[PDB]
Amino acid sequence: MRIYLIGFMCSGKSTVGSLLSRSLNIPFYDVDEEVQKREGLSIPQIFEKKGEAYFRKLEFEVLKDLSEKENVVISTGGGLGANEEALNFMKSRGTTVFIDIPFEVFLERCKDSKERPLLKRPLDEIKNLFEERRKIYSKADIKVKGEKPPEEVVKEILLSLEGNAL
Repeated sequence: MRIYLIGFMCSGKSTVGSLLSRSLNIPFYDVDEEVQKREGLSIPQIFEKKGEAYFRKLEFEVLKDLSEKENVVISTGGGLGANEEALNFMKSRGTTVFIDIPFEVFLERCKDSKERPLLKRPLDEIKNLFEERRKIYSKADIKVKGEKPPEEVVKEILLSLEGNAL
């Protein structure tokens, strides 16, 4: 079984993913972390040395490679999860799970590429992107409330997975 976690960077994908993989006895992997370890460069460092196109294509490649495993929980980056092609690929391999957080939570927890708190960046700079990426995230097989503590979100996912895929 392949389980994909999608949503904004500050939605707890990585943490919930680990807890989830532990309760299902399957390995956990985070695309961005794998992309960096493979290139030996930080994400920022990546679109610098190499263009972003090279990064956007790299993370998709990494996603596919990770998806060779039949049992695994894979957390995705903000953009990758908002990539419909990558999202459709994910559905053809397993269950996609959108850990949804409201705009106010996003604003207080997330940061931009320069690690600056979004709560201090101009609003118009990120409101449209949040609204648009969320429209793609919503296309997920399963959607759970990510405002809750990580352990509670895991129970939500498990309960959803249980009544599922019969």
